[PDB]
Amino acid sequence: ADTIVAVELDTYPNTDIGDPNYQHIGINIKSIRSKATTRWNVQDGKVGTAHISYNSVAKRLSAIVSYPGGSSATVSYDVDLNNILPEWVRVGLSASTGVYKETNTILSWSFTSKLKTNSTADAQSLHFTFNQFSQSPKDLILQGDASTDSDGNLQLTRVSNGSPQSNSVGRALYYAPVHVWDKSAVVASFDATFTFLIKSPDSDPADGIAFFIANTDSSIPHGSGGRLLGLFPDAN
Amino acid sequence: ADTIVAVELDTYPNTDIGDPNYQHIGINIKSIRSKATTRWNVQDGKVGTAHISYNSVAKRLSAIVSYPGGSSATVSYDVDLNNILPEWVRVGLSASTGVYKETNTILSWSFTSKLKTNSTADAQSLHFTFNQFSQSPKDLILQGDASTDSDGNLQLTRVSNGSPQSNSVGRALYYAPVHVWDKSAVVASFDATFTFLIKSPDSDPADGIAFFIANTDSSIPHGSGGRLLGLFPDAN
Amino acid sequence: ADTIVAVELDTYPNTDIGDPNYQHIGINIKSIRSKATTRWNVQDGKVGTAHISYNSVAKRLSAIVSYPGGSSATVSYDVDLNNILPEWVRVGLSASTGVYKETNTILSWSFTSKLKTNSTADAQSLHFTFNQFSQSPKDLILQGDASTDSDGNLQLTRVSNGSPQSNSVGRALYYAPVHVWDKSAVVASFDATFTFLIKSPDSDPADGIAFFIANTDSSIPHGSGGRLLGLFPDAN
Amino acid sequence: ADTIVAVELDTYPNTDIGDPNYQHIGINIKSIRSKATTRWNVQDGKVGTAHISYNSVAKRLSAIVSYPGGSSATVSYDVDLNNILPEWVRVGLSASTGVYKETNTILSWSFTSKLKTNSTADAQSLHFTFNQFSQSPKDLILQGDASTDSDGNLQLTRVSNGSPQSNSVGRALYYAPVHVWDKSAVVASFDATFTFLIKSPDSDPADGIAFFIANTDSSIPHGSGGRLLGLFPDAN
Ligand SMILES: OC[C@H]1O[C@H](Oc2c[nH]c3ccc(Br)c(Cl)c23)[C@@H](O)[C@@H](O)[C@@H]1O
Ligand SMILES: OC[C@H]1O[C@H](Oc2c[nH]c3ccc(Br)c(Cl)c23)[C@@H](O)[C@@H](O)[C@@H]1O
Ligand SMILES: OC[C@H]1O[C@H](Oc2c[nH]c3ccc(Br)c(Cl)c23)[C@@H](O)[C@@H](O)[C@@H]1O
Ligand SMILES: OC[C@H]1O[C@H](Oc2c[nH]c3ccc(Br)c(Cl)c23)[C@@H](O)[C@@H](O)[C@@H]1O
Ligand SMILES: [Ca+2]
Ligand SMILES: [Ca+2]
Ligand SMILES: [Ca+2]
Ligand SMILES: [Ca+2]
Ligand SMILES: [Mn+2]
Ligand SMILES: [Mn+2]
Ligand SMILES: [Mn+2]
Ligand SMILES: [Mn+2]
Repeated sequence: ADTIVAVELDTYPNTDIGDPNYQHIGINIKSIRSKATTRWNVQDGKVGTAHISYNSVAKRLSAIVSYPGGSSATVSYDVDLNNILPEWVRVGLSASTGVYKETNTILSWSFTSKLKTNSTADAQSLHFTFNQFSQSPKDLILQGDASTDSDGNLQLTRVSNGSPQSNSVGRALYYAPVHVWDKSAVVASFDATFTFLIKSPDSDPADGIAFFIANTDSSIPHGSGGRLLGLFPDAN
Repeated sequence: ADTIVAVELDTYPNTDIGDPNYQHIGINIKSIRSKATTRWNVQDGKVGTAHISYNSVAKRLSAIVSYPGGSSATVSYDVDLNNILPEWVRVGLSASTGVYKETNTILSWSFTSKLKTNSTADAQSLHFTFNQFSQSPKDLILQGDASTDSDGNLQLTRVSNGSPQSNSVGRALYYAPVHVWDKSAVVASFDATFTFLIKSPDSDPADGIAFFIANTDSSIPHGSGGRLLGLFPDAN
Repeated sequence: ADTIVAVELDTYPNTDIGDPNYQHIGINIKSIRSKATTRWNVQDGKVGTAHISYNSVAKRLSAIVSYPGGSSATVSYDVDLNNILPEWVRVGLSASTGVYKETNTILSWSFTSKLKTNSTADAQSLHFTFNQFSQSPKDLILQGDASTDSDGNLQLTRVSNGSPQSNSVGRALYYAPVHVWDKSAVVASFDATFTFLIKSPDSDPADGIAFFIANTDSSIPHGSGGRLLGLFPDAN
Repeated sequence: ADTIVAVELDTYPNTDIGDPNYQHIGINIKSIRSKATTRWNVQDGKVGTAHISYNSVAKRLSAIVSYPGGSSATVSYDVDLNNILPEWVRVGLSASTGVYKETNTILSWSFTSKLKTNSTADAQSLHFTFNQFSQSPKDLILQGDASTDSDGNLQLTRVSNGSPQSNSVGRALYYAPVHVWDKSAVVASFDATFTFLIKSPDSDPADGIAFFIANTDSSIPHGSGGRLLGLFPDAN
């Protein structure tokens, strides 16, 4: 199975697999059962912004999600990612729906990775930004139902004509491998931002959006729909 | 008195004011008596590199100092800087000598600050880099004995002709105020790197180099030589 | 007198001092009488975006101004700025009104400068961004009528209560000097972006907004209102 | 055949295919017969640094190559690349040897691309840096004889044990496609830097190093050794 480090924006409480009894932001380490969560309140149809950062000295993955004029929700978790992830990863977003549904629209996405080795190189770095998406994005690996629409949004899950579809899954990974640790490595860091638009006609949205880091050859696991956010093959 | 948040590379153990019994990297919050330290071994006359990062969600100031081919020393400390620092600060380096002495040469320095407010601006940012210093650096506030030499090094303490001088103090602050928190602020971060060259003809070097963040109008306090690193007026 | 290199977004044709018979973007070298212009059509009350870039090998200052869904206006001019500007400059925006008037609102501003010397340093660099302005921006030198309003816009000229005022002048310079050439310099570059909002209740707006680079101690010259854009003391 | 825009650092004069009678930096547009060149003097065994920049408003590709303490060689050429290149490209370095030989060692490489569309997005961007190369660089497409050595240099052509080999060709492309123009595009830019080490035991080195931009699926053309720099299938 894949190796997954993820930040989930979780729109639908699944109490049987560890979700708290409310919508929440979470830190996922090799499991859908978040290691930490914070209460977060979806604002139907508004543009949200998520920020994720980490560095290998501090060893603390943090995430914060906000809406305009509104107070934010943040979460943190002490973790040494370099003992978890492989040296080379891909990064991405995913989203899913189940019996309940929502738009999982990404409006923009940026990422930065830095590796600083002893000698004293500013040793290797990657920064990408998208503030909209090309109708045919050649630098994105599109998985499952993910596509870009003609407003240049990235629609991670199916929408037929304003209307989000149930039991949909989709993921976009940046085309280049990222080098996240090395043998002669002194400090590695990353920071990602994405803005997103979650809308539902139902009183209850599902299932969420996640930012995630995985083995380079990660693909959507079998059985990963709805609650498992296209990240995991099961709920362990 | 000034408000000081600093990372010290401390070359000389002052056991009467809290230094551990070895050279050490430290985190200083409003006091010379570090809140956290880690053993570090000065390599006389080699080029060292220090990295410092922080963000306001994770709330963990970390620092790591390394030399080429060598293992590093890191330190961390959980702190909410936004409850400590003012909204606007300056950033800088300082150094001092006392009865013992060393070159406090900076070879390069970069800094990044980011403030992200709710609305969803990438709201305000500053990045500067120097990989050498102009003989007359108009974007640096030079304090005390700080000057740039004709190899374009920043000599924070006095050197007359290869030879570091005792009881010297010096500081360089970047000319622009940095905006580190706001009312509508969601996350603030910074990262600094500097490379430095500490040399002594004595068996024992003193006193150290620090990176620091202070009120914009911070200046060298009276009585801040030697052990107090040009950061503090006393040892409380 | 000051040394001025500027890109003007010129809203009002002054045919007696060289303006073409239409609103226009221009390149100004030590004179209000642009060295090059291109036709540009103000869209009353829309948000515009201007981009300016230069590097010292290519020796070609270019500028382009656009509005959403609309085609842009670009201009270029072959110039060696390093033989014109001093080694250290400040950068800024200015704006003016005269008998005719407009809002000269800046919504955001970013700038980048890079100097690469032979040895092979990435030798010195500055990047700043603002996507809104602090009610009390300590890293901006505010001149004349320039102020930030409570939406965090930078109002370069006077507006009393929705309404732009006639015979107003204002400028904002970034607080730090920029190092634009050196003796051992191989290539120097800069790029600036700003977004702006020009509105008038009159059929005819005046006078314009400019991005500009000047001696560090540049201030608004006497007699520089209206057509001279707060850049020049006269029209030579 | 491939579509090639390249900057060549050309170590060996081939007078029968248009080379001037000296080592030279050149701008190549769809042909090995440079559109512009400047005299450049290889310094055997020193570390050189090359800078390349372009933007689509100015429409002027420029390049400059320097060695430490030394004066540089620059070249420029007025070209609209967006009418030449496809919307999506890859970028890379290549090098070759023939009957004469040299090390074609890259010590570091960085690239930046920016696309700014009307609406007013900072619309899409890529920045990568390498200051050394991983023994197994998963984010580089290695072609022909290109490999990384155990000092973490990128050896574009064969070296067996200090000694550069004759009739060798090699190329490294960054793994991700770059988006260089769009339909709603206002301005596109890029800047690349690389540092390199060319050494020969012969009195006469050959053949050179190039930075290049090509269709995403570009590979080494048949018959492109020696003088054609691994860029072209012939000399037209
Ligand atoms: O989209 C929300 C949820 O929908 C499904 O679970 C159900 C939520 N309400 C139900 C009602 C009936 C049945 Br059968 C099911 Cl599986 C469900 C499943 O797809 C869950 O994974 C998902 O989290
Ligand atoms: O530079 C090292 C140290 O030198 C001075 O302290 C002394 C170290 N050895 C001594 C021996 C005698 C006397 Br008096 C003094 Cl003050 C000292 C003081 O300046 C200290 O602040 C400094 O840390
Ligand atoms: O704001 C537009 C213009 O207004 C003034 O010029 C006039 C434009 N129409 C006029 C009508 C009468 C008189 Br008096 C004047 Cl000075 C003007 C002057 O302030 C000009 O500098 C400015 O460009
Ligand atoms: O490496 C330098 C040059 O070597 C070859 O050309 C020759 C240079 N001197 C020669 C002498 C004899 C013969 Br046969 C040849 Cl092909 C050559 C060819 O490989 C050229 O493409 C290359 O530019
Ligand atoms: Ca859930
Ligand atoms: Ca001490
Ligand atoms: Ca005018
Ligand atoms: Ca040749
Ligand atoms: Mn959950
Ligand atoms: Mn100490
Ligand atoms: Mn004009
Ligand atoms: Mn040639």
